[PDB]
Amino acid sequence: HVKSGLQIKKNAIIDDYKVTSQVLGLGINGKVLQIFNKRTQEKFALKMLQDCPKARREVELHWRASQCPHIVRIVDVYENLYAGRKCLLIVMECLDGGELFSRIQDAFTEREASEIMKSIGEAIQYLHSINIAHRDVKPENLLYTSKRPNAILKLTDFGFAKETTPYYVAPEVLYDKSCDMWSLGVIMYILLCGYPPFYSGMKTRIRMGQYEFPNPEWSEVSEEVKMLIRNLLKTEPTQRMTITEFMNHPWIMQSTKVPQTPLHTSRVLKED
Ligand SMILES: O=C1NCC2(CCNCC2)c2[nH]c(-c3ccnc(-c4ccc5c(c4)OCO5)n3)cc21
Repeated sequence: HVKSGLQIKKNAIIDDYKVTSQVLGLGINGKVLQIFNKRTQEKFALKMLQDCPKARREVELHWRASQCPHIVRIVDVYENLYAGRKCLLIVMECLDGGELFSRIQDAFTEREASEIMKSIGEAIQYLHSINIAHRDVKPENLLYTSKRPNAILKLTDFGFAKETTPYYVAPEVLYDKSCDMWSLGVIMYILLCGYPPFYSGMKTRIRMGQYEFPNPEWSEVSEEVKMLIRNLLKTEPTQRMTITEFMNHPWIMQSTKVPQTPLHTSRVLKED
């Protein structure tokens, strides 16, 4: 009930880790390069930011969200001089299980889709409960821990993350959060059929809310699931479902009762 604060080291990371050049990705702040712990031989990944009140916010918001099982753990944060300017080196747990849809791409059922959505939801539920929005919940930022079947799906990259701030008093007497709820709707839409609900012109279709549940990809999918997507992909954010309501929806709470109906998502993804 009282977790430690960010220790934030000052000594060189070259002392503790052997920094290689095997890049795991790029993105919103800087590339992620793999390192190795010199004591043991464990992997870990290194994200590299330059020190400036903004990247120093990311490390702070990530550290709070890190206590959640479905968010990448940051193992240590270093403050070093790279080249000749202040930098924040974030050391995170290794996630070599691939991206969410990279796994799916090689049966896959609605139940499996339901279970995945609960994991992503638990990360968002924790973020919102402590007043944090992710603002960039996309397929690329959702990575598995290992290749083993049973690995935990974790949310990553807090670069766009921002803080959102009697017994009878109302909540408004005390909307970046809704942004994430749209995202879950997109992720859930792609999880069920294998393609996104909007593509190309496209900018207009996203504003209008013009999408379909076409056959054959949605033929087997229930109206209960379609209506859940409708209430996540609303044009008006205040008309949109909240994370507490999402986690209390029967399709998410009882992932086990959801039938093992086969989806096209594996085959559809396979064709680029
Ligand atoms: O902050 C991050 N921003 C963006 C990405 C995810 C979207 N694609 C570009 C990199 C990212 N990925 C990671 C990350 C965190 C922990 N582990 C790994 C990782 C480790 C080994 C891997 C791997 C990913 O994929 C290949 O083998 N990546 C952090 C970030």
